[PDB]
Amino acid sequence: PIIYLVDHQKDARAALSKLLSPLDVTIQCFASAESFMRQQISDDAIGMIIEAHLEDKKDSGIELLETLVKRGFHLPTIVMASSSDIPTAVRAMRASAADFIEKPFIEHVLVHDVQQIINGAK
Amino acid sequence: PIIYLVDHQKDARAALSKLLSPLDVTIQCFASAESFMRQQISDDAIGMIIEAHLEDKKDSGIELLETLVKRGFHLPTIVMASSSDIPTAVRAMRASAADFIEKPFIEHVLVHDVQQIING
Amino acid sequence: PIIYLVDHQKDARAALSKLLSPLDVTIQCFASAESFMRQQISDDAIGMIIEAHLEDKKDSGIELLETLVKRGFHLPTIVMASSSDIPTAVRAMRASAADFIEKPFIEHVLVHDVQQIINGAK
Repeated sequence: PIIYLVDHQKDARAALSKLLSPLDVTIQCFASAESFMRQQISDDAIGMIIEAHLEDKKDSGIELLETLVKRGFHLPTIVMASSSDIPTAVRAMRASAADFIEKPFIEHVLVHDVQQIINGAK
Repeated sequence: PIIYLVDHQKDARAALSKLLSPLDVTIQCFASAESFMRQQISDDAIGMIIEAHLEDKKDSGIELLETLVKRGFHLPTIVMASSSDIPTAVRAMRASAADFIEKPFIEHVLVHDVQQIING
Repeated sequence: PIIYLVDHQKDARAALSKLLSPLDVTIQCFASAESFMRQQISDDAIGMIIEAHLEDKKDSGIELLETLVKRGFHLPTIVMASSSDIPTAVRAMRASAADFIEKPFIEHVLVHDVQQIINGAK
């Protein structure tokens, strides 16, 4: 079981990976939408975590989600942002995000959201 | 033509530079206000883009603009900020900024302001 | 006199120590709560400066303060945080923080806070 994390913040990829390692899943990370788009989506992928504003480009992470959904890829996605206004949250939900989490986040919220994806997958 | 970019975030400098590359302009970066004050403003320079809170010191980017204005240097300046309250935006405008852009930013908004400086 | 600084951001630690160095106090830094909890609190320590969201984990720095308070340790503490809400600020004040400073911060605000700790310690 693989969950792709797309976030341009090095510390975030590090911190998030550590927090979720003791969960039954592999966290494969990407520093940008461009980098992730070169990735052959694995059949073992069950979910995704995406920073809403990749590289400080407002809503670029959500656009990535919208693009993937448009291309038929339907993986439960958790959208996260350390900066967010109401329209961004709404756009995220309309883009089918399973949840939108503001950062700094509460670890149990994230852990719970991921476990749910893990369980719903099996 | 040159546009000075003063932002303490390395990755940010790179991204903004890359984004503005296709435009008829060269971006010269500086990681801090002091680093910039060690600079004799060139005659080929037509504008600036400054992070409002350099090194987490609130409004320091705007104070740089304010001081530059007092020093006679007048270049259309785009002030950008991720963290921002109303007083900061108002200060930037009072400091003569051509625009105040919140980050995360909308790509074409920055591109448009820069092009407007180029055309000017 | 020593003032402990706990902040996961390498750049912040350097910038804050530089800014405060001129004052009559020595700043000793820590990259994490875990690392600080290993430190034997010196008798010369007169205060602390703690990032509220250590390693992106919401309120983890405030949690640290709460733990110190429960251990009978009472050193005037300045909690600092970027991107925070009311509850976080309220939680830090309840944890007995001497002050709560939003970042980006106004330089003299932090300096005056520290100067105050120095004067009240002698």
